[PDB]
Amino acid sequence: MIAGSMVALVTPFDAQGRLDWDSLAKLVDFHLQDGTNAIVAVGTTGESATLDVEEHIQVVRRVVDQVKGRIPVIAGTGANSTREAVALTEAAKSGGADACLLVTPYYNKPTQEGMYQHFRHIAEAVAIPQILYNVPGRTSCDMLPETVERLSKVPNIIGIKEATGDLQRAKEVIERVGKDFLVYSGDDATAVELMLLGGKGNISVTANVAPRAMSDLCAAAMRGDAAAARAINDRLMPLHKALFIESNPIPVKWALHEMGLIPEGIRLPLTWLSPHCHDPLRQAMRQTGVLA
Amino acid sequence: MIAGSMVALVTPFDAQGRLDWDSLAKLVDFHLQDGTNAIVAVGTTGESATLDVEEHIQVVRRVVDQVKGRIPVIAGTGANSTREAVALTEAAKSGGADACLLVTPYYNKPTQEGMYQHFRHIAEAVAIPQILYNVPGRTSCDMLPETVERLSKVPNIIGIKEATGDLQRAKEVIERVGKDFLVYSGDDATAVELMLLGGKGNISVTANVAPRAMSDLCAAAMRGDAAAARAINDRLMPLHKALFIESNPIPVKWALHEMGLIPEGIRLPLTWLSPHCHDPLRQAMRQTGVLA
Repeated sequence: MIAGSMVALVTPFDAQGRLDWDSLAKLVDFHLQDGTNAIVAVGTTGESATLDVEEHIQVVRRVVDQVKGRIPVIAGTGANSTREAVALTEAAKSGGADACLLVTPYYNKPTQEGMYQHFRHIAEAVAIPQILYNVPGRTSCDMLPETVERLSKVPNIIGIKEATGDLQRAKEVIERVGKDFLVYSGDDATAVELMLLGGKGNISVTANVAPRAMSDLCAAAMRGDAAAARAINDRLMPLHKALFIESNPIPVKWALHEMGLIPEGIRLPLTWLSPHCHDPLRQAMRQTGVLA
Repeated sequence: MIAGSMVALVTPFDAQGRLDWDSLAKLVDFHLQDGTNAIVAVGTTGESATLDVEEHIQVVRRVVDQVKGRIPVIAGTGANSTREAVALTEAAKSGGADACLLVTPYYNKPTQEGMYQHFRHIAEAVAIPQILYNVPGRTSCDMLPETVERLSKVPNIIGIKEATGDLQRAKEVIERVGKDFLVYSGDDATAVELMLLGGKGNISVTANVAPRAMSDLCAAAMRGDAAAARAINDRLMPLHKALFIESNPIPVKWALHEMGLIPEGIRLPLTWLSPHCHDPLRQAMRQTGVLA
């Protein structure tokens, strides 16, 4: 029920660092108008690591407030402390969010078993749908398909955001879980193929700068237009690459500022897109029709 | 001064989840007696991830207090946010810490330029020696040697904890940094050689169960008495591997509980040592003379 083009929404800051309510509103109208199937506020792209417990609910509120029930609002709520996690989920719930995206405990290095008991605890604790998040390249830990399987049998856990970008890991998670457990792509470049395999959506980053095209990609890939889907993806590959030319979301913000959607403001330890990367990404945005 | 065998202290929890101040006192006493040179309170081994902010200071203070200043107290205060990094550090400085160990930002994966800006700021906001801690095995982020040279030259940044376990790196670093900057070991397996190369200490995990042997080992090494340094390191090798038979600090906690020093107690997501790994570890503590 939550599927398709989903935006891992960035979170606007002004040159000084403060949040820009003016810009969030626009981003939301942009994706609203352009047809994104769901918004994911306060995720990795939303710079979830550098927001106040207070800044994180405020953000969810004013997004939920504006969507106004039209499409699903998903809140990033994962901590690597289980208690810090229930805290954030509780907050996102009491924010009006519709579901939560929870990333596996980072830095921490949990065992598969610890990962399991971590997630059930949270699913038990906060009555709100929850979507797992596997992304080893950032976590340094990894939720084996064997564990996702166990998890899928828990009440309010209804999906996973699989971000290895490994298409066999997908061909496996999908094969292990029921059809009512949804597997999402967390890697834009290969999100088209994962959907062709039985995937139901792409929590995307590209979608920040080209939301319409991403709906088109997701729709065709979900019907079965394998030739149509890959043709769209092929058309967007230069962009998927460019959006990750330096750690995310550094690239996608540069993009959005260039489209005049967000100010030039990104919190440390993240920096603004270094000068080298500007013309390879400005050209991509052009080569792919989001910039003139 | 800060050098030699430094224990990365575990922070004990009773069966229900609370902090056992008795046991923390016992551990301190234990290291204080068997020859430890310093204490890294509330670090990765200290299970910082799952600690409260209040719980954080409540210990660094308690240990300092109990140390009577006989030995330096290094507090972990690294966060993946520049802001709480500065906050946590302001705390350790108030609690009475003598210097801080800060991990390179985990999960958000900075730019090298970002790391530099990260640490530099923190160094100008809190007057207190700082020790850089590098560990891509956990942070999905590697602070190159260029970035290290660059930071070594910042006023109250006095060293680095190097975990890569790659000796060639901690040979390029010693080369690049001054005579006054201090390189410490992160990897317990390779610490000895890092010191033979010009290292100044080992921020040890094994030292938890075997502080006295580690003191010795560091002495031999920093004297250039490789002959002896290695003799000890071999009789500890069984230990060095066993204590990571499962993510730190899950194993070392268990061993500590086995010696009668700390209660069974570890916070979620971390779990208790899987039965699986009980014979393997227990045997090592025997091979090693910490248990008969």
